[PDB]
Amino acid sequence: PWPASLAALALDGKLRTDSNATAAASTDFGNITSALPAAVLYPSSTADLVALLSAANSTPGWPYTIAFRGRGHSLMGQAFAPGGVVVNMASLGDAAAPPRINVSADGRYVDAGGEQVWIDVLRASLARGVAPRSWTDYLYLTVGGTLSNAGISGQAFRHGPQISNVLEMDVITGHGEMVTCSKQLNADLFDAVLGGLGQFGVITRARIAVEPAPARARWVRLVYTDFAAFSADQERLTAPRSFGPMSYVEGSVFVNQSLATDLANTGFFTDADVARIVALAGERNATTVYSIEATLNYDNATAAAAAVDQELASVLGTLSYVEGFAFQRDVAYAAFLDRVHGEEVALNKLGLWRVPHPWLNMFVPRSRIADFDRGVFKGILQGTDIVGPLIVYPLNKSMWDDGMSAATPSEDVFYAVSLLFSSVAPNDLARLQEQNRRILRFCDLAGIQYKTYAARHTDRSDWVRHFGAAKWNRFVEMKNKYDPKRLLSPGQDIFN
Ligand SMILES: *Cc1cc2c(cc1C)nc1c(=O)[nH]c(=O)nc-1n2C[C@H](O)[C@H](O)[C@H](O)COP(=O)(O)OP(=O)(O)OC[C@H]1O[C@@H](n2cnc3c(N)ncnc32)[C@H](O)[C@@H]1O
Ligand SMILES: *[C@@H]1O[C@H](CO)[C@@H](O[C@@H]2O[C@H](CO)[C@@H](O)[C@H](O)[C@H]2NC(C)=O)[C@H](O)[C@H]1NC(C)=O
Ligand SMILES: *[C@@H]1O[C@H](CO)[C@@H](O[C@@H]2O[C@H](CO)[C@@H](O)[C@H](O)[C@H]2NC(C)=O)[C@H](O)[C@H]1NC(C)=O
Ligand SMILES: *[C@@H]1O[C@H](CO)[C@@H](O[C@H]2O[C@H](CO)[C@@H](O)[C@H](O)[C@H]2NC(C)=O)[C@H](O)[C@H]1NC(C)=O
Ligand SMILES: O=C(NCc1ccccc1)Nc1ccnc(Cl)c1
Ligand SMILES: *[C@@H]1O[C@H](CO)[C@@H](O)[C@H](O)[C@H]1NC(C)=O
Ligand SMILES: *[C@@H]1O[C@H](CO)[C@@H](O)[C@H](O)[C@H]1NC(C)=O
Repeated sequence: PWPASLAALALDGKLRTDSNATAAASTDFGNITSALPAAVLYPSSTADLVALLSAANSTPGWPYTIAFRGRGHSLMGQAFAPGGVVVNMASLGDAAAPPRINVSADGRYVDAGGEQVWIDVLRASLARGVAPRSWTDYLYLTVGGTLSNAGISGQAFRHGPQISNVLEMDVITGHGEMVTCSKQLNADLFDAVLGGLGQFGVITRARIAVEPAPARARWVRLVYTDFAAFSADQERLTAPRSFGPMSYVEGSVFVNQSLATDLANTGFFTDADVARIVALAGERNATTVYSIEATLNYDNATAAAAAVDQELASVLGTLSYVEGFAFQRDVAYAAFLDRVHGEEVALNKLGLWRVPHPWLNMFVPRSRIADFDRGVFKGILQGTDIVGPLIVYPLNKSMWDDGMSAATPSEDVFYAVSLLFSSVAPNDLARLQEQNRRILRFCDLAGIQYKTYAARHTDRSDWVRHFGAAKWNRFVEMKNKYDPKRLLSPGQDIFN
């Protein structure tokens, strides 16, 4: 027997089973794994979400797991619902009204539907002279999707990840109950969902903190051949003083074998800059080159430009990058934030976007980053042609709420390490997948206590180690409270 509200979804054509629908919801950005769902739900309102979830909760024996597809940027099927129901979240935003993104009247925050993509949140915020303070490097991800992970970029060191910049949320638990939560109301759900990997319920609305939107960003890259100086400077730039003037701090690693190509692919360096850096590398006989990428946000004020030069000159004076290897660009704030979009378009038309992405994303404690550099950047990755950026930058644990579901290393400072390998060559995927296992194995043997990010584990012991025994028990307690039937986001392979 089908509940009335559930059948209604079928009648209205919102609950589809056609091969076209199931196929679209069976693959993701990873392009590595696939799983066809039994049906796809195209909700037009959050009421449709309650119907499905309420049905599953009241219907004994309900065999359909449910996933919430944001934009499917998951790497290993975390958004799939094998033989179940995949909710096409984007459908919640088809209606030209009511709006799915509303900047508060006081301009202190912006309400965004969970299905909304950050690029749109940005545009709707800029319209009101404000903007979220913590981003992701790529803006075509959903609010609910990044919040179910953490949401990190070069601003997280001072504003924390996106999950640390949410005032409250509307969540529909695995029981089918609509619940508004925050640090004051239903905090137990609020904390569980943030970094919760879609295990406790679906986020239909997230209240995102905003700050006055800067007009431009002074964009700089500093080059190093010495990892010690590179990491020391990234830490100096992101160390609590209150923080330094930098609005964003990230870093890149360039292996010597493909130095010129990767430097050119940054879209930042000119061929003249590339030549200088390649020469520098040879002079120092470096097998790896490092680049700090940082920005200084600022407004159109008449003195802004001059003030920026002085602030930047001052900050750079505290650093140790190779003399004369500071490279500057100055762009509109939005242009910087959406800087990766241009890369996607190019790669896609070139047929290099819709390919396997055996990406390795992890958090490495500061005390072992130098060891990671030696074993990975100067070790495992040496002797290979790298297509895709190798991103490395420090984060401050103080800006992360351990009470939430997201797991992080125990040290005060840890690095986000993102090796965005693209299986561009024919069937080069197997090598890359093996390489990532080798990197993780290297870390396990060196005793490096890392945390993976946006990655799913297929073994319970791994998820327990990921969260930590105590934090795991907490995760289970919340799972038993918000999704006892273990139906939500089975693709994470935590309870499925
Ligand atoms: C493809 C990609 C991803 C990416 C990135 C660049 C690219 C090209 N750059 C990132 C960055 O700089 N920083 C960062 O923190 N993440 C970055 N990502 C990774 C991205 O955060 C994850 O892919 C994330 O999953 C969000 O992507 P998306 O919005 O597309 O979500 P999904 O893949 O479809 O789903 C992820 C899991 O979350 C659950 N889910 C999704 N929406 C909801 C809601 N609204 N409520 C509760 N759960 C939700 C799914 O069920 C799934 O388990
Ligand atoms: C954005 O603000 C609008 C107010 O204009 C909200 O619209 C209301 O939404 C509820 C439920 O979603 C409806 O019952 C009302 O009829 C809507 N009123 C209007 C004016 O259309 C909308 O919910 C808000 N969305 C966000 C971002 O939370
Ligand atoms: C960095 O990689 C370059 C290759 O791009 C190495 O240079 C090559 O060295 C071999 C051995 O002498 C020559 O046969 C090639 O012609 C060189 N490539 C060119 C044309 O530049 C370089 O040795 C590597 N540096 C380090 C420290 O590993
Ligand atoms: C330039 O850098 C390379 C790589 O770091 C140095 O390493 C080479 O010499 C080492 C000493 O015998 C060998 O153990 C390495 O295998 C060899 N590099 C490889 C893998 O070919 C090299 O000594 C440096 N140049 C010098 C001598 O200053
Ligand atoms: O994709 C990222 N940057 C995309 C990018 C940045 C700069 C140049 C080119 C691509 N970063 C990132 C971080 C954490 N998790 C994931 Cl899955 C990805
Ligand atoms: C990977 O992408 C290609 C090209 O779109 C597609 O043909 C293939 O089915 C995808 N495989 C997976 C596992 O998604
Ligand atoms: C910054 O200046 C540019 C050009 O003068 C203008 O288009 C933009 O709207 C300004 N930013 C603000 C305050 O919106």
